[PDB]
Amino acid sequence: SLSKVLVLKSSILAGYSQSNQLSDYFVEQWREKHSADEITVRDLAANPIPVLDGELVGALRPSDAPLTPRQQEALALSDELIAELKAHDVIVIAAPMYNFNISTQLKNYFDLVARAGVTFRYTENGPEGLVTGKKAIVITSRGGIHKDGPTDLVTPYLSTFLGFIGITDVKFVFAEGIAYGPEMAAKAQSDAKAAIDSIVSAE
Amino acid sequence: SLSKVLVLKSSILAGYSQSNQLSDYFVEQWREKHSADEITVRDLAANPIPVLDGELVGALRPSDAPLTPRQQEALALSDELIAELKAHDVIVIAAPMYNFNISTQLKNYFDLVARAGVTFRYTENGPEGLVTGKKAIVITSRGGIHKDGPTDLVTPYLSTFLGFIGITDVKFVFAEGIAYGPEMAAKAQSDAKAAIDSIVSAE
Repeated sequence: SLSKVLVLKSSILAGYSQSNQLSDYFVEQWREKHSADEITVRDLAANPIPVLDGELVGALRPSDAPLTPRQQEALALSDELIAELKAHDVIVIAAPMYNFNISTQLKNYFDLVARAGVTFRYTENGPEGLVTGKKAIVITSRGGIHKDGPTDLVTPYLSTFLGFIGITDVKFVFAEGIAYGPEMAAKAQSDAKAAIDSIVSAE
Repeated sequence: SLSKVLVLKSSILAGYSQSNQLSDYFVEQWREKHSADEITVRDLAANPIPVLDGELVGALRPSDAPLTPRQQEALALSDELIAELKAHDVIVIAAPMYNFNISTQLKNYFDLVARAGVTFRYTENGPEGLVTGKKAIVITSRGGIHKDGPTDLVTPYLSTFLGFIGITDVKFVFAEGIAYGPEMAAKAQSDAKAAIDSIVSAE
């Protein structure tokens, strides 16, 4: 029952990142319960994905016409990212909330992963995700408290995007109130870790 | 009763942009009803705002320590953007939806505009927006149909962010179903223009 785990980091705070610390904790725990499982880590901040502009979007378009140097690189990077995703069973996504949105580092990743005929396709029954049979875990950190409130659009958003490409089995792990100080940050760390333990012990 | 109008473009489709076409229509109409009003246009795609990373975020932090060359530029750009925003009465925001989110070109803009002590401040009564007395209009284009549905997080998101910095008076103009073909795109153009007319004729 061994499997492959993919971990995506999108925080811009590096070593001070609350979500990266929780991600490391996740890896450590999974490694302990499953010493045979393969674990791949991609830090979207340390290894930044380019912004999707008017030129790169052309690489995502299935065409016959020649591609510019940037488009060729964007296409190669896109294929690499998608192949990586499809090659893993458990997808861990560290998604901090910045200005009520996900980090741009993660957004750039999504913009290169979503492409017709590869991660989703059109059918007479509507869109259909091609990245299937996956189990995702989102570790979303916030400075304030938004959980189950109208100011939390990151959660429903992540759920909508992941579902669109096929990833419908998504578990959320929250770490809020970080901005209130080290006391609250520690509490959030603890609560989030317990949530990770139950997930790691459940499978 | 003359005023200044700011128009922000964030589409990556350039001349093929549905939202930029509606924005131009808006400008043309406002110019007709108010020939004395000043109109400023900033294309966030043609003149791209940098991504907020671990280094630039330091420029948004009110500190005494020396700033790196990038931080100094980011800070100068941030001040310019904020001063521009505060200098106008009517803010028109072209916000296309890409992969269920706003365009990264617009996101980068927001990440440099939101900063404590400038566009918002902390008080014993909670956060408070500093960009006040403004009237905003959002022209959001979509390939599919999400209006009033659970797949539209861009609207509540834009409303949350703009409100956070003080802009609470926001009117929305939708243009959906673009992806269904030129027939629907034209219908959306027409419907959105009527909505713009009522706004321009109302004030």
